[PDB]
Amino acid sequence: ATIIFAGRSNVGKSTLIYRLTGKKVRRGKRPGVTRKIIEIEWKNHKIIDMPGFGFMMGLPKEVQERIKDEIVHFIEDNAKNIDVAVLVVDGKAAPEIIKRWEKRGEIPIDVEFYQFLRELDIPTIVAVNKLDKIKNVQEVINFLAEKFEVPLSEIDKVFIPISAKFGDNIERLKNRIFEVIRER
Ligand SMILES: Nc1nc2c(ncn2[C@@H]2O[C@H](COP(=O)(O)OP(=O)(O)O)[C@@H](O)[C@H]2O)c(=O)[nH]1
Repeated sequence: ATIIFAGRSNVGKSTLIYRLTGKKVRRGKRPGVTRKIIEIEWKNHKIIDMPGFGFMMGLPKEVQERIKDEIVHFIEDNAKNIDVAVLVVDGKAAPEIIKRWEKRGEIPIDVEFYQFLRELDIPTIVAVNKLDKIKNVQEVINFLAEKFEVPLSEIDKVFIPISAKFGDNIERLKNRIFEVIRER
């Protein structure tokens, strides 16, 4: 199966991919891949990893938009060959970023992207990372579910809190990914 990973920069996506696969990606061995899509062999499956969305110092905002366009085009073009998507979010930061963006009338990246995947009928699991920094995870997940337009009945199927840093619930996230792939 093919699994795409996506998320804003610094949410812990490359760390999560390493916890899941034992393969270090985006650590510099390969320079010039910072703004590119990479493929990872995960036993007999394939992970296609999108460059992180959003701001990164040194990354001009025009290049930021270009990257986002490239990710959109790849996922639109390969949608029929994508079995499941994992959107990695930073559980501590995401709700507060969503609130400040809505205040100024902009659509938060996380919300925009999860809703985009839904328009494409791609089953999506949200890895709510950095659980070790989150004092009320249920509250965070309930907030994100309302902003992402996720039905109450589907919250526990969609939102999986983990700590890629310490390993918390990584096996549960792996089980979910494979369960979604099979159920598909
Ligand atoms: N506290 C905490 N920090 C994390 C976790 N996962 C990743 N990080 C930290 O978040 C930063 C970015 O992680 P990285 O995997 O390089 O992010 P990416 O840009 O989304 O690939 C780092 O300093 C990681 O140590 C986590 O679960 N908990």
